[PDB]
Amino acid sequence: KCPRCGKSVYAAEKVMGGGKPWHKTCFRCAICGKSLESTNVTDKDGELYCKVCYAKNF
Ligand SMILES: [Zn+2]
Ligand SMILES: [Zn+2]
Repeated sequence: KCPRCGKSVYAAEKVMGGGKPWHKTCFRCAICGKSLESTNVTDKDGELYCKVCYAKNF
């Protein structure tokens, strides 16, 4: 499930952040509001962050 929306996601939009399919829209980081193209995923405490914003913040 997409823990941001609370909505179950499956193979169609299944982009696995934290071992679970998120919405590709929410396969993002909420810092910038940027959706990530399938990859570019970095998990931090259950929250998804862009590899770009990761390099900026961390
Ligand atoms: Zn979502
Ligand atoms: Zn971001």
